[PDB]
Amino acid sequence: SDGDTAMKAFNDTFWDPNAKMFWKDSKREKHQDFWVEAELWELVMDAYQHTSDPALKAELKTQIDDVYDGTVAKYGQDWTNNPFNDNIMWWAMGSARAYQITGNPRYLEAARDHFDFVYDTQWDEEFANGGIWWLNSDHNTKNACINFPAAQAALYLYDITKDEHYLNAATKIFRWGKTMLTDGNGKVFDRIEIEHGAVPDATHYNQGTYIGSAVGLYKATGNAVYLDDAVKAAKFTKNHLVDSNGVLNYEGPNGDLKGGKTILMRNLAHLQKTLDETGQYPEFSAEFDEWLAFNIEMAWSHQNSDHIVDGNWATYESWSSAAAVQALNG
Ligand SMILES: *[C@H]1[C@@H](O)[C@@H](O)[C@H](O)[C@@H](CO[C@H]2C[C@H](CO[C@H]3O[C@H](CO)[C@@H](O)[C@H](O)[C@@H]3O)[C@@H](O)[C@H](O)[C@@H]2O)[C@@H]1O
Repeated sequence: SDGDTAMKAFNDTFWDPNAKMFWKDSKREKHQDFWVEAELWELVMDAYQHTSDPALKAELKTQIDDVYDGTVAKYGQDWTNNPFNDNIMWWAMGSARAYQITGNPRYLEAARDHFDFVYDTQWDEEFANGGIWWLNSDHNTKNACINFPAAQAALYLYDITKDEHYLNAATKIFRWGKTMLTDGNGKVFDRIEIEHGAVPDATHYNQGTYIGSAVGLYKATGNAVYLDDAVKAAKFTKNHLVDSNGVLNYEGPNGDLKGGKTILMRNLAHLQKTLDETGQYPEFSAEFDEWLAFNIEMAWSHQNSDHIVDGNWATYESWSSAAAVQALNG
């Protein structure tokens, strides 16, 4: 399977079985940044779910536990001292996913405790009638990269616990974010700052977590408006965050944005599966599938002799390189 070759290659190149972390790059000098490591954790979980190679599956399943243990060995179990609410929420979401796959109670405790800290203490209605602050150290801006991943984490917690509190939280966060952090037509704004107001800079990862939270709200509530919201955001992405040949942008040099295609592809796959299951937006579904297959082909054609694909699809770094592996594990 294409997703097999890609994930095995990625592990061969970047996985450090000693530290139980990914290397940040092929110089193997530094391990990956904390939040990105949650995104590679999710990549291992997607490859686990995608593969039908029984041997590779059982190995990726041990690696789910290892990625957690390697990060907890370095940083500890309690991430609530991290000043970036997004750092905390990426790991809360990953932990919720690890609970769904493994049923290990440690992952539910990590997901729930870290989600509850952020939502309970960092949701605010004094500025802009709602939304979660970017930081817990300073309160100046409310950002797409915390609010939509928080809605996603709440949806996973809802699916796990069936505690309606988490569906209420997902709904409250998503509705606020669609109002204050999008143009209402599927373009997701980076953030809203107290002084300057909205910053209407769109990126792959914020498109992605808005699409994912919208699809998850559709799945939890059956309300087709949420699927309309996801489709609008996928249409924005495919017509704007692409080059003139329709290949998804390379978002360097910012290190956080370089691998954002990973988070976008993961969430576009959720949308593709939901359209395929529901028969919603059939015209768009056919166009969307053609455009995704084109992007995946383009990434595949960009692999080196070790079957690694740098993020510039049209020294290798694990975040930039992850996007092709995620694309083949949809
Ligand atoms: C939370 C956590 O993962 C931190 O480790 C990480 O440093 C934070 C980075 O987030 C900030 C930067 C993100 C990228 O910003 C750049 O691109 C934006 C979109 O084009 C521009 O608006 C911005 O000026 C800059 O060029 C940004 O997406 C995020 O909202 C933060 O501002 C992380 O949040």
